Amino acid sequence: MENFQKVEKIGEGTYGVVYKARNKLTGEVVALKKIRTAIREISLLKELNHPNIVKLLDVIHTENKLYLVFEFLHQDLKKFMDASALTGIPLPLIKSYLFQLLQGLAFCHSHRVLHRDLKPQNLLINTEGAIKLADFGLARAFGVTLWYRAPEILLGCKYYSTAVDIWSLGCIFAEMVTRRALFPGDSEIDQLFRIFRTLGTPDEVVWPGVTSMPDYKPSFPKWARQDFSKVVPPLDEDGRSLLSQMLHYDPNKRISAKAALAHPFFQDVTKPVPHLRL
Ligand SMILES: CCn1cnc2c(Nc3cccc(Cl)c3)nc(N[C@@H]3CCCC[C@@H]3N)nc21
Repeated sequence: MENFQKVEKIGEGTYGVVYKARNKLTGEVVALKKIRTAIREISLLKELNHPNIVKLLDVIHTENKLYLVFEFLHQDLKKFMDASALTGIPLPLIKSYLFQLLQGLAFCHSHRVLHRDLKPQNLLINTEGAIKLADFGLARAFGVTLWYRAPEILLGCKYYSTAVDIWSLGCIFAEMVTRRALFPGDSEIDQLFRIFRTLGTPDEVVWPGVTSMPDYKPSFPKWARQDFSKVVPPLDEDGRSLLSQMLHYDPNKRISAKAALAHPFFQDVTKPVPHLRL
């Protein structure tokens, strides 16, 4: 830690406190995360290299405490969404952000790395219009907002697939468009029933095997499904189609990141500049 200076606290991440730090030998400004089997597997994440993934620079194990050194970005998507809530993020920028996030997820999924806990606070942005995913692979290597959790997680499935990340990103997409969280649960059951009240209570027809899930209860409220045009207005039918595919209940059938990239919603994608106030 004497290898850094002006070490300054940004705030709480998922696994510990994130600091902004300046490296001694290089003058590099980095993000240093102090975390409250895992060493080798986190170390392997130093090999991931993609424009839409926050680079993991170094892993430091000292005094039985783990420090992860990452590339530094200046803002998260939560802050940007809050700053933009008056006016809304323009559609072309939502589109660009979604496209980029999908490309990051396509890459990680193709290397068998899941996120498992995507949320606007782990999506980081810069002045050039890039958005990047922070924390891939940490949940598996290591072994609180529920708002983005997939229904198979809430129903107690033990085996996690890449579909959980698509669900979370769909929730984020909806939130960028409406300005409000899609399923802001206050408890695990409230999270599940908010999903249920919007998308309808799942059944064997739309989700084979759901009623044998660990936490499934045959006494679960039987709500009808609502229309997407009620859920994410005034999003156009391309965007509503893609979101419907990202929020399919059956994880085997939820759209993949690769397939989502091909959706007609992205035919006119561009890369706008955000106006960031730093
Ligand atoms: C470890 C990867 N990593 C790289 N750059 C960051 C980073 N930059 C940042 C700097 C100023 C304001 C904001 Cl909003 C974010 N912030 C976080 N995490 C924060 C945890 C506290 C709340 C804000 C952020 N979510 N991690 C970063």
